[PDB]
Amino acid sequence: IEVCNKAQQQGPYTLVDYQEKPLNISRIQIKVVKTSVATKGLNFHIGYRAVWRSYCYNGGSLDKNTGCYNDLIPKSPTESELRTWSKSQKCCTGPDAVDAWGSDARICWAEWKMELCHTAKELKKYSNNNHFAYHTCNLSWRCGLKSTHIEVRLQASGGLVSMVAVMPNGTLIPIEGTRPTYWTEDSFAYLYDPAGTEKKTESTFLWCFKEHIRPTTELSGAVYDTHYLGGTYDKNPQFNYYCRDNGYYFELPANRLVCLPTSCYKREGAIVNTMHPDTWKVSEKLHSASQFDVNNVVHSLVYETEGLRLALSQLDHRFATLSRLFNRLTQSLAKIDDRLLGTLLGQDVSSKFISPTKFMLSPCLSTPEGDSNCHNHSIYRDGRWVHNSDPTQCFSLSKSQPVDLYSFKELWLPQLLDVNVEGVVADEEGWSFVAQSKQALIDTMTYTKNGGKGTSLEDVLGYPSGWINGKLQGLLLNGAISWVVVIG
Amino acid sequence: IEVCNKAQQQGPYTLVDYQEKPLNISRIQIKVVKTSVATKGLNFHIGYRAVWRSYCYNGGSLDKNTGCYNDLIPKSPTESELRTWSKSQKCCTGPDAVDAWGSDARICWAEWKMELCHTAKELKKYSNNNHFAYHTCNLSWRCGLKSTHIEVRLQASGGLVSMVAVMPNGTLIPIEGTRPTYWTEDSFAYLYDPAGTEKKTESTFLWCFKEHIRPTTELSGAVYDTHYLGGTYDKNPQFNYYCRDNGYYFELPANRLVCLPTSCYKREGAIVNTMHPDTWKVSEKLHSASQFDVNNVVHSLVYETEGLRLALSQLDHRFATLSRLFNRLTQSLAKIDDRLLGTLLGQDVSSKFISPTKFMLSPCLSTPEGDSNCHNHSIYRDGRWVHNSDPTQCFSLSKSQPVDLYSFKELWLPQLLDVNVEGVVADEEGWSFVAQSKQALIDTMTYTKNGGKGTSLEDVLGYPSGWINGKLQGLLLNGAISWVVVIG
Amino acid sequence: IEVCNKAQQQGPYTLVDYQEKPLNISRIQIKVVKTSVATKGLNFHIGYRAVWRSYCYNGGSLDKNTGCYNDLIPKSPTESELRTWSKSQKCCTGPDAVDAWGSDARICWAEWKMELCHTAKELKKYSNNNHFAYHTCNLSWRCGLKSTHIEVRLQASGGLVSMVAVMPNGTLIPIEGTRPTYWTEDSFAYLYDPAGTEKKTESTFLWCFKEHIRPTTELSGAVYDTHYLGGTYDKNPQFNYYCRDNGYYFELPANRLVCLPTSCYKREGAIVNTMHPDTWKVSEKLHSASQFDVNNVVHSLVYETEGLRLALSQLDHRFATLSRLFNRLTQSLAKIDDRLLGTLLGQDVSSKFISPTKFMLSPCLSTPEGDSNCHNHSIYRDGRWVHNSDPTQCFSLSKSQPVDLYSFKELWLPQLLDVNVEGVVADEEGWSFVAQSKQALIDTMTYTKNGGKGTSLEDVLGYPSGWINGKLQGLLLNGAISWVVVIG
Repeated sequence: IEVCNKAQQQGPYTLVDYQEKPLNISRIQIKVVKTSVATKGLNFHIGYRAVWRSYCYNGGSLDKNTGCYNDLIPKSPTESELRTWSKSQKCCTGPDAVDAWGSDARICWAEWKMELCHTAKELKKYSNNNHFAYHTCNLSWRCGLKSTHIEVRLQASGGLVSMVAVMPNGTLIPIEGTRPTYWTEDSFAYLYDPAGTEKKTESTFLWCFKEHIRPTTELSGAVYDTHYLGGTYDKNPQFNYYCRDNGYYFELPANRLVCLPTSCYKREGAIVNTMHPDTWKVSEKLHSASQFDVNNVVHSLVYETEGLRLALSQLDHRFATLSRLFNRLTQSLAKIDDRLLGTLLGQDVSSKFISPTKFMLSPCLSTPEGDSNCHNHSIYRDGRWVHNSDPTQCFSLSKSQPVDLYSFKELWLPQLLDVNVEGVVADEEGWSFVAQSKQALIDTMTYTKNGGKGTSLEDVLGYPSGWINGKLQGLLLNGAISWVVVIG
Repeated sequence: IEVCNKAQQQGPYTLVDYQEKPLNISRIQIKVVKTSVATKGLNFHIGYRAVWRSYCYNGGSLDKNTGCYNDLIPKSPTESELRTWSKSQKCCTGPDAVDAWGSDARICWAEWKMELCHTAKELKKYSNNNHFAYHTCNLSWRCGLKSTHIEVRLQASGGLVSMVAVMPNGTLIPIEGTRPTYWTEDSFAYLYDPAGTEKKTESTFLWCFKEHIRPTTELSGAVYDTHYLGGTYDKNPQFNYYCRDNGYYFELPANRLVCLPTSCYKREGAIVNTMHPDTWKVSEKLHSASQFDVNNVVHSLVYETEGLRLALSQLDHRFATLSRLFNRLTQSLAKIDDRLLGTLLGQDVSSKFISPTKFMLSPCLSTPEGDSNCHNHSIYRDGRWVHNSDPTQCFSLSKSQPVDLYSFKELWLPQLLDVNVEGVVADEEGWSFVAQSKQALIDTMTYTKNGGKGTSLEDVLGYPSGWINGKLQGLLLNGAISWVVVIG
Repeated sequence: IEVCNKAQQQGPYTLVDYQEKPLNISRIQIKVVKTSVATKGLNFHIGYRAVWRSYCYNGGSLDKNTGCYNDLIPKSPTESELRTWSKSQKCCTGPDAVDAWGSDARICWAEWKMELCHTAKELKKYSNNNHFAYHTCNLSWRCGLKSTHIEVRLQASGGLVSMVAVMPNGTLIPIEGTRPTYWTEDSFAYLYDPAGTEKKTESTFLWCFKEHIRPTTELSGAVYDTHYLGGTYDKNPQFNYYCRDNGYYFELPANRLVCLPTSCYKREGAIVNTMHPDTWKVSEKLHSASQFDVNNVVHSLVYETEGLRLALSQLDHRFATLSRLFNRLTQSLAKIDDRLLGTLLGQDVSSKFISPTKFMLSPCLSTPEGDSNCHNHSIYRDGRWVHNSDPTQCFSLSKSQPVDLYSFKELWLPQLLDVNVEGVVADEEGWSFVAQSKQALIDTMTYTKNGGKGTSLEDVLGYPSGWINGKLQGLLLNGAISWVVVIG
């Protein structure tokens, strides 16, 4: 048994996120100039708008013809009058007046354009028609639909390489480039304005490492060196530098803008080494004559070797602490997921834990792929393949993209949806259906009861005494009464 | 709330399998000759068969004695006439004729042997008895039971060390050695034939590394070197080579067949180093006099050190990307599995997440082991220990084997089973019972209803109006009628 | 389909725990003197007790006044008479006699102290009152409440730094320091006695590594060396040693007691290097003049480099075997947990696997925090936020502590609870509610039936024929009978 219930409940705990502890093996630093939109990059680059139209002409009930257009039609232009919106930076609403008619009906039927900016202007959804044989235009010029009230979905703020300038773009679905951020906009037009967007332009050094470029030959089926076969050395060598920044390990070139997300560095070039003035003279002109003194070079190397050794040691220890917790993670999650030990072993089998240390393998084997999820007998839903009752829900299974779980650049877009906001204890779920309906199931077992004997042949059909059969017996008995009506 | 439903559904994604990116730290290559059964190794080594017998003698109803043997008896010989089956390579079916009698009854009762091969011969399951007081032999010589229509279970094709020759064996349950593969066979005999089985015998170089063998002393409680205490050097040293191949890291010996699965190399020996002609002269006769020139040796080493440093850097970065995703994997799977943080911490406790960052520890402690799953009060099934209703299902819990999750050599064998093949949306499961019966539970809650008030004292016993009690009231009332039969 | 059922069930398997395989890169050993309470440290340091009192004076029914104190009051002193309990080492129970009265009532009302030790003395829970207008003292001096019958919860046995001496403390909730172990005690007092507690005091060498301490400057925004800018060397350098022991990687100081759990070493100092007598002369006075001979130093380094290279190789291979099994672990657990790929990618989205290789992302976005789990509309329970029926169960969500999943020092304390002991197949659970009630749900679907047609308008209200309505029809019909009582 041992259902450990709650009396002496402890203090709450939190699993702290991983903090990077880079090894101290770097010896060379460069001079770079970081830039960052990110924080001081709140949202602005172009715009958004929205348009309502409501022109109508109430024909009436005799002249039934009223073919009018009270509709939610977002006429969406682009950066034409944005440099004038930049002088007001708000919602320029056109004619909010309604109920035009006849010749001067160019209020709710005219050009859907923007002239007068208001702070928090909105719509009234004009629909009132009261002019028989005349026109009732109902354009309130809808205003106000922004963001998701917290950031904006479909992208985050980043920079892109543009030879020299850093683009505030990022280019996925909806905007210039295509890039939505903190709070103005959803679509194309004008409502998108400075709220803190700048470029920090710092100056850091970016601890790094170097790599020599030695030409190679491909004689026979091997890879020699094209400097060791002939015995000649290399004049004017070239190196390649790899730098490390926050959670990032990239390759700094001579003069470019290597921007993976949101630092988008560019190099200046100072190169500050800290090994030894005589090991920085050997590893720049590698196999030359030079003037190096051995007595120092064979010293520094010793030093360096020790450091490398120590580095390995730390890694080993860390690797151990990662090789144990994983082994304990496949012994407590292999009891829930059946095909967990039938994925780590390559083959396809199903496990079954009979003992808390002993499991047993049953070979639930494999199936082909390339189908369309509608064929003779099987479909998926959650993980595998057992009975339902045929709603015919094909998906057609189009072609997919790679995601590369380790190196990730993927975000963006809404689907539908509402929020998960605050409180009132009626709102209880977990991860899936099984905690979506945990109260309902408990209610079912408790109230309905497993039903060992209670449901007494009630599951037969839909005619228990049809109610009024008993009622008609009742009426006929009531006549038996009356007593054959007191003896006729 | 926020149940994110589906309107703007994205493109399908796929998690790509891991691609190896070995570090460029190797400097020595050897000359090997790979061999591979694997692909061009389809199935063949010996055989399979199956036998039906049906000799009968219909005594009749008066002479009840009919003790005959229409049975599925697979008489299974071994490699006697296989070299003749290799001249036809098909199912040699014996006498398909039936209904023998009397003296010449040696058709369906005689030696169950194989003579005439047919392409797709099968059985008829002869059972017809029509000869009263005579014999009705019913041997169709059953033919046709092969594989699982996709590969063959119980093994895959590999090679084994046989001094010189590579065995196509692999030796687990059923065959020569014991090794079933692509498609002929299940059991012992003859039906198993060449379908593409060859040995490729390629020639690769297998990037590798070396290790020196220095003798050690055990003075006091330490481990010295038996070359540094006395100050003497080593003449004619010996090295040990470790090579790396596809997902494999093994130790190449002088002249052997080191075959871990399915490449089973063997060495020729060329040794092609790419460090320097003067560092390959120092690391072959280590502490000798030699003729090395310092000016070059202290250069190359510098080079080498840089490379090693760079290697560490890459590893560190990769390790970071593995130390974060794991930390995020124990914060979203610790809400489903209760005893997940009570396994990673050594002790036994149960977690409870009250906040999406805060969890709370309850100490569901430990139990002993060595039981037989039937004792006073607890059993297991899935993970732990709470109420059922006693079917008495002991397992007796025999002794187990180690699997060593990291280094795996384990496969093989069927249990029962059917296939999971194509379509029709009625077939919906996941991983366990909880998606085995997801439609049934939803149907239960919807149709049956939680039952707050509906089940009105119906769960009492099995006698609602016994139906005909109302019916008998009805009959007696019908007599009240007749009207006491119109006033007698 | 393919529900792989069980006919040919294999041998049971066990996932073996991780065994450490440290790399052979160490070259320096120290001389330490380990100590260990741990095994030969069974429990003892001070004590435990418990006290019952039962003095009463039965007034009766007329003189209702009986204000007496039969109570479970554990009067808990501390180490006063423990040095006398160390001469008997058992439960010293006071006066077990009861039923005192009048002036000589100092038996069950007097000082609750300990005088006479008995082997397995217990309580009788005296409550019998029989003396009207006299006193009935009922003190049995309760004895016997120890441990949890297996170890003692709230701590394990460890040592703490006390300048020189090793404390058997560990200091969490209940005892000297505060530290409970194998079996005597729960609370403060006397019952806690030697059962095998000693200190082994071994002598090991603890393979280790060194680190040089080079001063650094902070000119501009870089980190130079304060020995390379001026070109001067360092006299009398100082090193820092990092040692590795069982699953532990710590830093050994000059003369201290660095005790992380339960070895609590302290250093003696011998330093036994195995590199070369001339590389141990270069790396002690680093940039000095010395007397080193180059011809040997440039040899040993080569050797060392090879070793380091080989070490990296092994790590790489191991890292590969950890980078694959993880990738296969997020492709079979992402089908159960919805927000598993919406945690590894940083952003918040919900996955949906339509194909066994293809998944689809729906953006279930984020919520704020800092709440008290009772606000307008949402609460948690297991993982997320959907409907319940309002029990008002606020938690108030106090502040939490960090746990640092990798480096763990955290244990201790009970809550409630019972044991999970032996057998009888009625006891079946898994990890949560979903296997807490797996038999009940199956019983529900089977017995109650999904209810397509059976529940025939029975879910209306609580009045089916109110039973006796049919009964009263019956009585009135019985009068119709009697036959209007045989024609009046």
